Amino acid sequence: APGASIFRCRQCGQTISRRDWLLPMGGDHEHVVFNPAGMIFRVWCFSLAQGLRLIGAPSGEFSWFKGYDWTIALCGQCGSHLGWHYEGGSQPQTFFGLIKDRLAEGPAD
Ligand SMILES: O=C1CC[C@H](N2C(=O)c3ccccc3C2=O)C(=O)N1
Ligand SMILES: [Zn+2]
Repeated sequence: APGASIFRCRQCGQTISRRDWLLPMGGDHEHVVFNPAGMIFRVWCFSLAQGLRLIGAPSGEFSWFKGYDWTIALCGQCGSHLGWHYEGGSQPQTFFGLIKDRLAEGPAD
């Protein structure tokens, strides 16, 4: 009965990812970053995620991960901004960077 298994959207409970899918990018699954608006994010990298809606076309502007282009990832259920999907890079080609404090962690479904 693990209690730290699944990540859900904090606002609505949509299933988003899993602890098993944490991805250590450059040696750490956690990356502390800031955007041009000065917002600090504690980003957890995941190999896979679900329940999101990726919005727009990819952009390389201000990417926190060298070689990757990003798209905003919203909760597909409630529209909460949960992070970004990264693509266009290498090893892996793609991954998700999700904002840790916008997820709730809990037992499996
Ligand atoms: O890797 C990334 C993801 C996108 C993120 N980003 C933002 O969070 C943001 C907010 C407002 C204007 C422009 C941006 C932007 O590039 C960012 O700065 N780097
Ligand atoms: Zn949600």
